[PDB]
Formats: sequence, structure tokens, C-alpha cells
Amino acid sequence: TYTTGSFQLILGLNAPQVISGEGEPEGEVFASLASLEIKPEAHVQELEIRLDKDTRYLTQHTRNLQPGDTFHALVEPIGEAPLPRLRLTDSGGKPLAFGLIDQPGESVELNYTCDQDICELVVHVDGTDGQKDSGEAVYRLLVGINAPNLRESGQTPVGSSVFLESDLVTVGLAVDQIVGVDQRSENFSVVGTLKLSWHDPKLGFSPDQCGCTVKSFEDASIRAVAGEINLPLPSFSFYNQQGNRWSQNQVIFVTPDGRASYFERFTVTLQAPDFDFLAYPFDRQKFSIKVDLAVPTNMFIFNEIERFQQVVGDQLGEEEWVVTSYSQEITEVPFERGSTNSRFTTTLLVKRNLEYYILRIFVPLFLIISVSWVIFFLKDYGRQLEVASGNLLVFVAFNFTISGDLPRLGYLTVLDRFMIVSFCLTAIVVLISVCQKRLGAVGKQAVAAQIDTWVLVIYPLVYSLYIIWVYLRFFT
Amino acid sequence: SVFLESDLVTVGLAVDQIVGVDQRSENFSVVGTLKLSWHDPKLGFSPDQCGCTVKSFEDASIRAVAGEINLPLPSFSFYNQQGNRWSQNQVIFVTPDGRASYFERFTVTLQAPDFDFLAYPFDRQKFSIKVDLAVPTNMFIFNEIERFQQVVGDQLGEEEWVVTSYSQEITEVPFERGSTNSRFTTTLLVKRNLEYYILRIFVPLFLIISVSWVIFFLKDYGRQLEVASGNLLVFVAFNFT
Ligand SMILES: CCCCCCCCCCCCCC
Ligand SMILES: CCCCCCCCCCCCCC
Ligand SMILES: CCCCCCCCCC
Ligand SMILES: CCCCCCCCCC
Ligand SMILES: CCCCCCCCCC
Ligand SMILES: CCCCCCCC
Ligand SMILES: CCCCCCCC
Ligand SMILES: CCCCCCCC
Ligand SMILES: CCCCCCCC
Ligand SMILES: CCCCCCCC
Repeated sequence: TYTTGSFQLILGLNAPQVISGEGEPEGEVFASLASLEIKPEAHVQELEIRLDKDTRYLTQHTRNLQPGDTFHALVEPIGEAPLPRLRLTDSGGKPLAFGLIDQPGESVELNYTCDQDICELVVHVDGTDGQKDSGEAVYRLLVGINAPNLRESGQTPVGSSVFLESDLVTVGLAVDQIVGVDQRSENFSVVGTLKLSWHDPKLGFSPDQCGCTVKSFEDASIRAVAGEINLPLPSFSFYNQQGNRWSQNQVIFVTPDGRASYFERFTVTLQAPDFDFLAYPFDRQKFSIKVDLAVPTNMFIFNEIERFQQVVGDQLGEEEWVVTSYSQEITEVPFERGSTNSRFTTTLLVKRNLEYYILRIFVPLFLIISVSWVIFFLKDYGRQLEVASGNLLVFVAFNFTISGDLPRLGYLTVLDRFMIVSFCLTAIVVLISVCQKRLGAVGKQAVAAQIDTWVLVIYPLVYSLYIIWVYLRFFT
Repeated sequence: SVFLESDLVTVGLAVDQIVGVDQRSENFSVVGTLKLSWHDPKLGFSPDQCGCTVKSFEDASIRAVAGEINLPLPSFSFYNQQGNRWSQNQVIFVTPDGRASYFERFTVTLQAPDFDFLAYPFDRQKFSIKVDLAVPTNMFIFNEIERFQQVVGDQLGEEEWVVTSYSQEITEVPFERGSTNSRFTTTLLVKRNLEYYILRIFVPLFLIISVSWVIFFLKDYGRQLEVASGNLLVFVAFNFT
């Protein structure tokens, strides 16, 4: 490949000390720059911009200009959009030029020339004349350096970009194991791996001063390395991190071309305010992992997603939570002190193990309810009363035996409501048994038999109607 | 003005989630955001000495920045903070004119000695969050309240505690070495979920009491005694459940 960088050149004429590399300037000059003999090279760039209702002000940064250079800019609307205002300022905001409306008033033009040793220019395009919400006005912006022919360029954009571009960062994340879910405080913990990669020529170095191909930094965060080497680096954080984060194998290494990458193995706890356990245990939850860059989008921005490993890893044995699907996306979110920062989000859809709850809870409850129902075939009401009294205690014993699988959230779930209804019906069975015993005692066995038939007909219908109502009110 | 004036500070606070209440130690934990803003010409600078419009400090408290730049700054503290406080996105940035602002996302645990659970579970509680400036009122003072977001935020799902109303106020409290310091107080009025307790406790208890009451219609007193003896055990079982 080729190479890039700055250089120092020493030329001598009949001065044998030059080959030592230490020749100090002397005598009268004899050579000069060749490029000064002709007209300088031009760079032209064109961009399309849109001024939304809340984005009526836009600014762009230009590369450094050497003394003697010239700067031109022009703006022309795509359609019937009104002509916006244009002006040029330095990096501090000191005004330098203002746009002029041409006699064919369909465009605004600007011009400037460089005087200082180094000039940094910023172009302002704004349409905040008033407060009208025009909508989707769109304009075409043409800008060039040493290009006085921007009116009729003819050629496609040549040279290099006039405006600075943001550094592109490739990110990737993998989840290894879900290590816990807290249902009262609404947070969960996860173990996984994170990887970042970006290219920056300012970090490149020359091998001949170290005799190596790889330079690495270990056991330090990106912020610490950036503060040590006095260069901007793409720092990040977890948006919903709770407490400190444990990290392993944290390393940053760079190549002489300037390609750098970051690696980390983490165990973190994340807050999840969106949890909803109303449909417990048939609830479905979303595990979202958010990674936000701590720099404005004009410096660094996520560009691509890398799948270095499987996003969700397989492990031996069964799990409490089963992942159904996953997704990854890159978006933009508002940032402090204006501007915008990049966000990388990984979402997991999970559900519980249904067979566990079904076999452990519902079948024994059904059997207890059946025991309470079957006793109405007997015509000896003392035995019926005794068995009902025993079955109520059996129901309470089973309820407190399974109490370990009953979350205490401060609000009702489906299981709690079902248990309450079953307990109420079981107690009503004992009440009806007492009433039938008294009726048989007074000599009205026919009424007791009729009540038995009525209960036998009614109870399963009531249970089925309650189940249908719960399904209607919680699952559709 | 002939006399010196105090610097005016704008304060705002929001609550995102109540993450826990400790009823024996009388403390609770909350997650939220805090924002401060003030104006000071002594912090102003010229752009041509840095080539930038914003000067920023990150991951540092107000006290640390004040010690580093050797200028007085409006430091603050939580009055009833228990243990250390977790902070994220902590940043201070200043404009050339001298306008400064502070931002922080916090998770803190606060002592609440005013808790009263005599009327449990029908009790109502107050959650008070107090922010006090660590400087005398002749240097800095809270002047305005900024509502950058909703004071109480909505979240998916049900909550154990339901917020009925909120309020914000600025007052003055005695300060060490005399003088006075400003205080910013946010109060939340909360109540429990009544349906949970009612349906889970009171209906079964009423049914058990009814079972014990209904047996006096019988004239066979052996059955009545047996059912009463069984119902006492059932009551004990429900109580411990
Ligand atoms: C309540 C527990 C379920 C028991 C099965 C009920 C099936 C419906 C049978 C209805 C029979 C009525 C005979 C008088
Ligand atoms: C104690 C559980 C409540 C049962 C209902 C009582 C209602 C009052 C009825 C009084 C009837 C007296 C008949 C001799
Ligand atoms: C596990 C829930 C069982 C509830 C009672 C079933 C009654 C069905 C009657 C047809
Ligand atoms: C609260 C339940 C009331 C049941 C009353 C039973 C009447 C029985 C008299 C023979
Ligand atoms: C998706 C499964 C729907 C559950 C409806 C019936 C619940 C009965 C009470 C536990
Ligand atoms: C974890 C198994 C899902 C539900 C299976 C139903 C079998 C009772
Ligand atoms: C043999 C027991 C049947 C239990 C059915 C209720 C659970 C789906
Ligand atoms: C929704 C809970 C109702 C509790 C009692 C039902 C008695 C049939
Ligand atoms: C959380 C519900 C408040 C009380 C409702 C009463 C219904 C039994
Ligand atoms: C308010 C709770 C006591 C009444 C329970 C009635 C049960 C049907």
C-alpha cells in the first residue's frame, strides 16, 4: 500500500553536510515550489438538506484553508420553498461574510478569501424567519474551495469533501447468559461481550521508533486512554446501568495505519421499568440493552453492525427464561447541550416455562376442586360435611405449600384471583353442607336432594364462565 | 447596585421510578434527574483562546470543579442521603457569556423518619426529597423552578405505591456558621393498592367467620363442636398462610 503523513525536506547545493540530515539554512535560495506556477486545484461538493419544523437551523464545518485560498457557496431550492438566509462565520462565531440575493432571485451566493495562517470556517443556513410550520422544505447546497465556476461546474464533484465527515464506528454485542431477574425492583442481570472498531489516522505511528506492529493498552477504559493520549476517542456507557460494572479482558490495540478496536467482557445489571407482570405466569417480557456514545454525532457515529458470534448463546441444561426472538438496531437520541448521540439497542423476547407451572399448580388444584364437587352424590350429609371441612383445610395446606411460587408484588395477578375464587367456592360448599344437614334434620330430604342436583349442575359452569371471563379480560 | 447581590439559581427535579420502600428501617429509594442553571461573568472566556464555544467538565462533582478552577460554585447535597449515591451522565458546561448549567441522573436512598404505619394497610405516606445548597444565601440562592419533564413519570405495569399528588417549594433553613441556605423540597403523596389487600384477606376471613356463625342452627351439638374445632384450625391455617 501507499503511506500518508507529514514530512520535512532539506535540499542542498554543493553542501556535503546535507546528507547528515542536520544542514542549517544558509546562502541564497535556489529552488521553489512547482505548483505555484499554475492555477491551484479545485474541490467541489454538493449536498441535499431539509429544514424540518424543529430543525430550521443547520451548520456545517469546513476543513482548514491555507492563506490565499478562496471559498464559494450557493443555495437553490428544490421547488417552491422560500429562499433561506446564508452566512459564514469562524469556529468562534465571528461573522465573516453574508449571502447576497442575485437579480434572478432564485439563489443566494457567498464569497470569501483567506488571510490568516489557518482559517476554520462554518457555514450557517437557517430558515427561521418567523414561526411558520411550512413542513418539508428541501434545498440543494453547492460549495467549493478554489472553485469560482460553481455556477456552471459541469464536472461531477471532484477532489475531496469540503465539509468534514464523522468517524464511522462498527459495533457488535453478544449475550451469553441471563443470570437473574428481580421482579420487585424491576431489574435484570446479563453476561456478554462487547466489541468496537474504528479507523483514525491520527492514532497511527511509525514502526521504526518501536520495532513493532501492534501497540496495545490494557485494563483501562476508553476515557482514561483518551485522557492519557490527548486524543478524542469514542467513549460509551450503558444507559440503564445500576451500580458498578464488572469487566474482564479489557484491551485497546492499534495498528500503524490507524485501525483501532476495543474488546470487553462484562457482567452488568440493568433497570427495566417497562416490566408488566399482570398476566403472570403467562406474561411475556422484553429485555432491552442500550449502548449510547458519549460524544456528539458530528464526531463519531455508529455505521454498521457486526455479528462476530451468535447474539444469543446456547448453554447446557434448561433455563427459566426462553428466548423466542431478538433484534438489533441503530438509532439517534437527543443529547445534552443539543446535537445528537448514537444508540445501539439489543432486544430479547422471553417467556416462562409453562409446563412447570401447569403441572406443579393447576392439576392438584383441579383434583382438590373435584374432591369438593364429588361429595354431593352422598345422601348421608354428616359425611359430606366432614369431608368438606377436611377438604377446606387440605386446600389451605396446598395453597401455603405452593406459596413459594407466588410473587409478592403488591398487586393482583391471575393466579391470586383464581386461588381466591377457588377458596371462596370451597367455603360456600361447607356452608351449603351445613344447610343441607339442618334441612335433613328437620325432615325435608327432598329439598336437600334438589339442592344437591342444583350444585352439581351449577359449579363446573361457574368455573368455566370465570375462566372465559379471565381470558377475555386479560388475553384479548 | 451599591450592595452586592446574590447569584440566582434555577433548579428542577423529576422522579422516574420508586424502586423500594423499607418499612422497618424507614427509608426508600428513588431514581430521577436533577438540573441546575445559573449565570456568572467570572466564568466567561474568549473563544479565540480555545477555538470552541462550549467548555465542558465531565464525571466530576461541583466541589471538584470548583476546587480545580479556584472559583466559588453552587454545590449541593441531599439532606437525608443514606450511604453513597450512584450518578450517571454528570456534566458541567459553560458558555462564553458565563451561563453555566449542571445535569445528573441519580439513584439514591433517603431516610424517612416521618413514616407512620398505624393505619396499615389503609395508611397514607409522604415521600419528601430535599436538596440543600452548601453555601450561604448571600452567595447563591434558588430563585426559580424549571419543569423540564414531568415530575412523576408513567411506567408500564402496575405499582405497589400510587402517587396521588405532588408539590414543589423553595424555602430557607438555618445554616452552620450562621447565615442561611436555600432548600428545594419535592413531596409525593402515595397510597397502597387496596383491592389487593381487600380481595386477598378480608373476603376469606369473612367466609371463615360465617362458617363459624352458621353452625348454631344445628341441634346436634356434637357435630357443632366438631365443626367448630375444625374451623378454629382452618382459621389458624389461613392466618399463618
Ligand atoms: C367441578 C369438577 C369437575 C367435575 C366434572 C364435572 C363434569 C360435568 C358433569 C355434570 C353432571 C351432572 C349430574 C347431575
Ligand atoms: C356473623 C357472620 C354474618 C352472618 C350474617 C348475619 C346477619 C344477621 C342475621 C340475624 C339472624 C338471627 C336469627 C335468630
Ligand atoms: C386448574 C384449574 C381447574 C379449575 C376447575 C375446572 C372446572 C372445569 C369444569 C368443566
Ligand atoms: C353468610 C352466609 C349466610 C348463610 C345462611 C344459612 C341459612 C341456614 C338456616 C337453616
Ligand atoms: C394464554 C393462557 C390463558 C390463560 C387463561 C385462563 C387462566 C385461568 C386462571 C389461572
Ligand atoms: C415448558 C413446556 C411448555 C408448555 C408445555 C405444556 C405441557 C404441559
Ligand atoms: C388429571 C388432572 C387434570 C388437571 C387439569 C387442569 C390443568 C390444565
Ligand atoms: C374476584 C374475586 C371474587 C371473590 C369471591 C367470589 C365468590 C364466588
Ligand atoms: C386498587 C383498587 C383500589 C380499591 C378498589 C376497591 C375494589 C375492591
Ligand atoms: C369487605 C370484605 C368483607 C365482605 C366479604 C364478602 C364475601 C362474599
